Order: sequence, then C-alpha cells, then structure tokens
Amino acid sequence: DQAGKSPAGVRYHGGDEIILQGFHWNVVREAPNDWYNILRQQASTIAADGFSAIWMPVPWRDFSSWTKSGGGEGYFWHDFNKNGRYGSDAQLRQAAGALGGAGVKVLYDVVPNHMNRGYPDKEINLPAGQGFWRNDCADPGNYPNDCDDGDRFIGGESDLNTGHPQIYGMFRDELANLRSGYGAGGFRFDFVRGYAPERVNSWMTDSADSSFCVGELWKGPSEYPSWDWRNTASWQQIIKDWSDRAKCPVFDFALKERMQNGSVADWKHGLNGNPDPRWREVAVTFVDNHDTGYSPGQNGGQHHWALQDGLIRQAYAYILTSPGTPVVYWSHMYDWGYGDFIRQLIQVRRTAGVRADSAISFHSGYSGLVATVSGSQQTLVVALNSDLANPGQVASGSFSEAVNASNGQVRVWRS
Ligand SMILES: OC[C@H]1O[C@H](O[C@H]2[C@H](O)[C@@H](O)[C@@H](O[C@H]3[C@H](O)[C@@H](O)[C@@H](O)O[C@@H]3CO)O[C@@H]2CO)[C@H](O)[C@@H](O)[C@@H]1O
Ligand SMILES: [Ca+2]
Ligand SMILES: [Ca+2]
Repeated sequence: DQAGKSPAGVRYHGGDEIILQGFHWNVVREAPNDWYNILRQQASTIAADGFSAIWMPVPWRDFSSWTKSGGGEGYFWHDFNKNGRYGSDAQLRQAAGALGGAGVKVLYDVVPNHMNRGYPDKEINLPAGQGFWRNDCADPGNYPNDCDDGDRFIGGESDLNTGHPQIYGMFRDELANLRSGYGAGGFRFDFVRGYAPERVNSWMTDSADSSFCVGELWKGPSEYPSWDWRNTASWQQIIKDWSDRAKCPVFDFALKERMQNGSVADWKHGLNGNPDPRWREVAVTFVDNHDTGYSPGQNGGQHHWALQDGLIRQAYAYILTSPGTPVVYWSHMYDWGYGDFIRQLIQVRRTAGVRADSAISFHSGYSGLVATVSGSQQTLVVALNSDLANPGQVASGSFSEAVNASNGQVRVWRS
C-alpha cells in the first residue's frame, strides 16, 4: 500500500486504493442496531475480496424521521455521539479495529453542511444570533450568503456556518477524534456544494493531512448562474475545479452522467478517461451509491439515478480496469450476486498494476468501448459491448484472456 499525495498535492493516498462502500440506504432498517457487528464479522472477507479501504456510514447518531419515508441514515445527525442506528460506540470501535487489522483502511462519511437543529435531546446546542447558522443572515435563495459560503440543504434552516471559527473548529476536532479513537484512514465529505472547497483542504491539513479524502460534488452546469463559467462547462471541469481547491479526490460524476445519459462508447468522457494524468488521477469512480442506486428494503431505497441491470457488469469492468480510484457498492458486491465477477476484476486490476494515473487510450473502429490501459505490470485491452474480435486488432504484443462474461459483452485481455 503506497501512501503519498499526487504531484499536485491531492490526497489520493498513493493512487492505489480500491474502495468498498460499506453500506446501503436501508441498513438502519434492514439490520437494526447491528451493522457494525456485521462489518466486524465480515472484515476478513472484505479484505480477502481485495479491498484496500471501506467507506463507512456517517458515524454521528441520527434519529430523524420523515414521510416515501426515511430517516436515521446519518445525513441528519444531531450530535457526534456514536451510539446511533448502525450500532454502539463500542461496536464501531470493534468493527474499525477488525477492518484495520485485516488491512482495510476505514473512511468515514462526514456531513459538515447541516445538522438536525430541531432534535430535542442532543449534545450540540447552537443558539441563534451568534453567526453559527446560515439563516442568522438573510437567506434569499439557494446560493452563498453572509453566514454560509456555499449552497444550502433544501430550505437551509439547518445549514451551519462552517466558516465560523467555533464551527470550523468543532469539525476539525471531530475529524481528529475519528482518527485517534475510531481508526479513520480518511474521510468522504458529503454535499460539498454546501461549503467552500478550501475548507476541506484546511480540515484535512489540520487533522489528517496524509489521509485519503474524497468529496461528493453533484451539481450540473445548469445549476450555476448565467455569469458563472461553470454554467457552460463540462461536468469534468466542474468537479476538477473542486478537487483543485480542496486538494481532495472527487467522485467522478462526469462518468456517472455519461453512464446514465450516453452510450457505452461515451464513457470515455468521464474524468477518469482524461489524457492529462493530473485530471484523471483525482477521479473516484463508481457505478451507484446509496443515493443514485437501489437498495434492498423499503421503496427499493432512493434510486435517484440508477444504472440499469444490463450495464452493471460492463460498468464495473470499466471502472475496475481503468484509471481513477474505483468504488464498489455494497449491494452489488454482497446482496445482488455480482461479487464473484467483481472479485475477478479486482484481481485483474491488482495483477496488472492499474493505478489512478495509469494511461488509457480509446480505440475508434468498433462498436461499444475499446480501451488499452497501461498498468505498472501489464497492459490491458478492454472491450465492452463491442464487436472487437481479438486484442491484436487494437494492440501490439502477446495477450491472454482474463475476463469473458455476458456473452462477450465484457472482455478483458492482459499482456
Ligand atoms: O420542512 C423543511 C424541513 O424538511 C426537509 O428536510 C427533510 C427532507 O425533506 C427529506 O427528504 C430528508 O432528506 C434526506 C434526503 O432525502 C436523502 O437523499 C439524504 O440526502 O439525507 C437527507 C437527510 O436525511 O430529511 C430532511 C430532514 O429531515 C427540508 O429539506 C428542510 O427545509 C427541512 O429539513
Ligand atoms: Ca494507498
Ligand atoms: Ca451550506
């Protein structure tokens, strides 16, 4: 496991991570108060499946409830107490210790933008009129105001002023607490449109400078004002600009947008396919998460932007053979039966030595997506939904078949 920042100082922890999203949306309802126990028991299996890191649910307790129905998942926490719906503080420490002991770095989901301001019994009670809250200042719409230098969550009545020195320091100290007491090897920053990217750089510099980070910026060009250069920019440009300012990797919503809206051939326009290594190496690729994808249980989860089942194998083959840093969704791996396929592709990635900055070339004469990827140990030829017949049509050298699935719709060959 290589540590180390990128040539531009971005915290991609060596560029060699393979991440498991270690939950789905309905965990708090499908395994009440038992998820940490489950992760502890599964730690050795997760490691044996080839993951170097696990993205943990928000560890701050959330007893919210709304009505579709939901609540409790961590994105409306009321304080930092760890005795929440995933399990107790003691069980969290045991799970994090088991995962670390198995070689799996623990990444915590953290939610600085807002909190359950209205919850009756909590340990953090911030009054009005002292600058702690976005709506201490005039709030005319979903854009920065004098108490919140980013966007707001829905109505904004629970957005925190993360730039207030007291609030900044509260989160700084809690990140340090997760590192010292809960085994954190990094963090996933939620809703990063809600606050300044430079504040993520500051928090990481203060409390976890050598750790892995990733931010979730889900905001299309249409959501920016007419006079903002991002209104006419690509999805790639928008997320790359965030990464530059946070010095953090960023979820590849450019790739996700092409997977949802474009053809398979168009998947080459994700951030992770960019020919500039400073661009593609900061991409954190994924197929679905707890928000975009389905989950087992009530209402099938959120499924706000889910990839159809006819493309799931192709999408995992792409992200696991290509540059950027890939994330595997719990439910594909361990609920819905794609685990053996994903296990095989993780082994292919590791055997080939594909890393976040590996070169990737796209080839034009065929249907679907045809790519050659230069790993540190092997070259891969990847053909997805393609009429490519054999790797010698597009690459020099001697190749052996590594993957052949879905009636040849997923094929990978290796040097
Ligand atoms: O009446 C205003 C009050 O209610 C609303 O907040 C609730 C949302 O309506 C509700 O959807 C849910 O939000 C969750 C998201 O659906 C989910 O995708 C994920 O991001 O976690 C969210 C938080 O759990 O819960 C919130 C808060 O209970 C309204 O947005 C606000 O003006 C205010 O909270
Ligand atoms: Ca690493
Ligand atoms: Ca905000």
